[PDB]
Amino acid sequence: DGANSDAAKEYLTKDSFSYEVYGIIAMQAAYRDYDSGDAKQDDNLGGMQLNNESRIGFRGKKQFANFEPTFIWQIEGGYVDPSFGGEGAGLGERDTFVGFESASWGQVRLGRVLTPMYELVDWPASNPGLGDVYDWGGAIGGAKYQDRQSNTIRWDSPMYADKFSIDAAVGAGDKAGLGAGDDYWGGIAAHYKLGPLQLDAAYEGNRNIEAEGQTWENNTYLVGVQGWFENGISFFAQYKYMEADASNGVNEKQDAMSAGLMYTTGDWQYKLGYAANFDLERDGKTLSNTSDDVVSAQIMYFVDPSAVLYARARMNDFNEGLDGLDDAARWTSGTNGDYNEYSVGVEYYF
Amino acid sequence: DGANSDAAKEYLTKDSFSYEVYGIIAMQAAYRDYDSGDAKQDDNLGGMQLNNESRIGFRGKKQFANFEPTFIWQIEGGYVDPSFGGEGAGLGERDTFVGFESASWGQVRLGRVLTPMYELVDWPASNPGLGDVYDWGGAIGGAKYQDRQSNTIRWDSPMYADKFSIDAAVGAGDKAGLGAGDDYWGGIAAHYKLGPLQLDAAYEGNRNIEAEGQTWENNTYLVGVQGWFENGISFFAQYKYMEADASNGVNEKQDAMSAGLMYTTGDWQYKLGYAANFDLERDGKTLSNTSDDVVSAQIMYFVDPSAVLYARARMNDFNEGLDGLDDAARWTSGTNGDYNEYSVGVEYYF
Amino acid sequence: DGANSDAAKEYLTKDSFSYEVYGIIAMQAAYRDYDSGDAKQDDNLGGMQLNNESRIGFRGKKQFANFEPTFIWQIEGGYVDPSFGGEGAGLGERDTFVGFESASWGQVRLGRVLTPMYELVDWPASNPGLGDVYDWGGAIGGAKYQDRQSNTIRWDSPMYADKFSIDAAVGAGDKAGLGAGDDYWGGIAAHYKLGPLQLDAAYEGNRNIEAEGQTWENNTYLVGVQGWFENGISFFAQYKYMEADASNGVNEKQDAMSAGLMYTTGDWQYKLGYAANFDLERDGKTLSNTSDDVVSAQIMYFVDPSAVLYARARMNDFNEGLDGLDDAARWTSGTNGDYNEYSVGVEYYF
Ligand code: NA
Ligand code: NA
Ligand code: NA
Repeated sequence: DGANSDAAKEYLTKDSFSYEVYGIIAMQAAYRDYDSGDAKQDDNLGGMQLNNESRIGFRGKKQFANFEPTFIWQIEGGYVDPSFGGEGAGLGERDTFVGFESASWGQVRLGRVLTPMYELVDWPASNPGLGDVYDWGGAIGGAKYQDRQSNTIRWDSPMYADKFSIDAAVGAGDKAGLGAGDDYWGGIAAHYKLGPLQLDAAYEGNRNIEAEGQTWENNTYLVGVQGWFENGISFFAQYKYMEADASNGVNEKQDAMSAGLMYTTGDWQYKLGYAANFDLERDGKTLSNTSDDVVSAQIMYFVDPSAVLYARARMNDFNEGLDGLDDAARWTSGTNGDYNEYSVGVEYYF
Repeated sequence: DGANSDAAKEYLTKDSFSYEVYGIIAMQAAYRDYDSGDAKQDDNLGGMQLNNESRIGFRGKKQFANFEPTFIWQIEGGYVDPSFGGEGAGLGERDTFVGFESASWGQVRLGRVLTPMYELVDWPASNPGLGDVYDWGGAIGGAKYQDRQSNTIRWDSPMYADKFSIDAAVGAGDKAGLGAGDDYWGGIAAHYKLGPLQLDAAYEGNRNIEAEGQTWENNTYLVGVQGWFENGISFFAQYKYMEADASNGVNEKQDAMSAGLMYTTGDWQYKLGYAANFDLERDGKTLSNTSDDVVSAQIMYFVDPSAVLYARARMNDFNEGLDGLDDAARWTSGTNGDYNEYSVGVEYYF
Repeated sequence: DGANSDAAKEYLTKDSFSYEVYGIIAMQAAYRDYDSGDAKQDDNLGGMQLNNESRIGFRGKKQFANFEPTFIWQIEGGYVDPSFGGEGAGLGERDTFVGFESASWGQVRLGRVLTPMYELVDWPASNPGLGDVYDWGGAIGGAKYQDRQSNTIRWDSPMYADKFSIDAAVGAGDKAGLGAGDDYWGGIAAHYKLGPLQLDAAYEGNRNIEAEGQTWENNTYLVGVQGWFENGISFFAQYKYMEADASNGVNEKQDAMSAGLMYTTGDWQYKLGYAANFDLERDGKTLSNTSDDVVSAQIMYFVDPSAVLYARARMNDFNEGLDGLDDAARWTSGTNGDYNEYSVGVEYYF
């Protein structure tokens, strides 16, 4: 089977010991307390679990004898036993790609990577515990943005004059990737370094998204800032604007923000985070109680140059529900209900 | 996505070459002959298959600069092509955890491990071929015990005065681990070395188990012995008592045993095993023909310090059926039918 | 869990550093244009995708102290993000086995490997892009041959007098491997080296295949040739004959061919390929428009001793449909429809 069978094994010189095995060992003990309005549902979903996000991966680089841009590749396993999920993960569930790189133009990767929008949404703006609201939370129809996506080409510019860099990508959609649709997307992000700050902007457009009996276009825009100061304070903040249009003429808008403050002293780092989705608007009218917010607090200990321990507390207050354009409840991160969470954790890189 | 995104990669020192890749290569060619009472079912289930239980794993230890108890981790793949099952296994399907260790108090592991009761059930008392009866075999409602389980904290004491040790654990249940229930369990085991013998005891309690229209509590108790003598004989034996109670008042009891005899001489080891589940009792009344037994023989050759070859024959006589508390047949290891099996195998550890 | 639990870990000497990690990194950017007769189906299936056939594997060899034939094993992961498929692959999805070897009698492998017939069908005769027609393409009932199959024992003879070798195997079928049937197969292939040519023959017989309300027997025969000349031309050609019989008396025949021509000069290789299935015959009558063909072209650049780049164009014209013996459409590689494809790719071996 395959584009070239096992011809590589049979005929090419094996480039032996030209790989690296790496891993992130990550374990979070997390207790949740739900207030869904059904006591049974609250017992099911709540309680204590262990969220094992450990993963193994493989990567390398090769300078080919007859091609100047260095070849690069990586294959990264999924999380091995996350909470709310069964055990076991395959290779290639996370960032998994091939590509090429040259000083003058940066790097191009083909495969499964983060979109430029998602990379900023995820880090810094989803940490700590903010993701349910700011990563996949939201009430808009269509697809606000992809996150980690297969069938993607992505270019990462170099750092021009030590200050400026661009991330750009296009790819197939979730259905297209299975031969079941013609969804696609593109997007771009930029970063400007500036004394102690960095400025971020990003865009993502998603086309031919099918959902709720309709085809959608999405556009999503974002701005934010980040700073680190010599006194040990650092922070971030962002604003995120989301628009969608359906094939039947319906328009939808919703916006959001996320911010964090952090103080690093000696081997410690304290951190507070807040993020919010505001009420959604459909065809000019606001839908009441379609907003979400989350507050979070964290302390982290630099236990080894290669590792950290952390404790964290957070409160999610989610929206009270909406219908999509087919008269059915639209799934949101709030569908399972309001919940709080206490957790401790460890992360180690080899 | 995740508790900390890719922050570990981006900010921590990579602790390079601080891992080990290991594996157990294991292949059993096994021929089964079924006598289910349906000739078609006998052809399907019987015949020759290759039971590939090979697996790969990853593990290590790290002495963190600011924490005295040594960090330990492991991630172990599932069996790659076992009989009765499709090809392929993910990482984390087997014992997969993080933890910490200190000479004075032993070791604590968090993640996916064997329960203390299951560890003694499995080894020595399931070998060879005794598992259909004594591992997952049985007729009791609820859950007699978990086996390999995610969402588990487990403490392994040291060997106190060279003689005594304890294994203790608690964790979430099979439903809880998916946010679909509030099942949990706890258990403990102890071991006492004593001239040529070791004595074992263990317990497991499972709570909020849903099955058959009811919530169950289970309690399981076990006692056994193991011995090795200078003449090359060794053996084991165990007695296992299982009780369950349902939310509607029904009580169930069933007990069981397993024993093995071995003679080790030069590069060989001969082995006979026997295990049995006795007739089940429900609300004081015995249910006839709800018992199971199995007899097994084996010869094994120490073909290398790192490997063994073996041949094995066994005969399983399973129970004739029972209904659970919803008037539906209750699945047991006997539901598929009586069968015999001849096998040969190899196992290698690197 | 398992034939011998964790006994190997606990009692055998760990044969440390006695393994190899290897991979093939393989990425094909492929654009398809379908002409199915439904424009919607054409958009879904067509478009651009990235077909990531990268995989990781593990292998090794061990000279056991008390057994002369060297022990061999391998475990090979599946493709990590192929087109038309979700992300992620487990270990053991590809050639995964244990075995033994001796210079005087060759090698025996037990596990999951290619059938002797399929190996010749796949390579040389499915490259480049010929597979939809000549690999899994066809209209015959039953199973023309297995491809990569678990539950297989396979013997690879040595090269007798530097000229002659045999590949032979038997194993369980797709249903048998899950305890759901008594299907099996056997097959054999031979190769005769002869100045610049090699002659191939092969056979496969499949028994107790259930499909379309009937039990089938299949027999498949193949002859071909291959040559490499010092001037830089090489080629291959094959003829493949497929017969089937059903339990209700129906007979089916179909034949096929595949050929390729190659010119290798300096760092380049040009390649043209053609393959065809001819009209199928059932109970002596030909069924019109049940044939398939494909033409393909390719250029490949030997970019490094360990790697290649390539570009490729191909045109598949498939059959127009048939019914199986139950009055329902029989699935073929033409069911989705005629399509063309342009692709570029890279392959690297470490
Ligand atoms: Na996605
Ligand atoms: Na379980
Ligand atoms: Na098959």
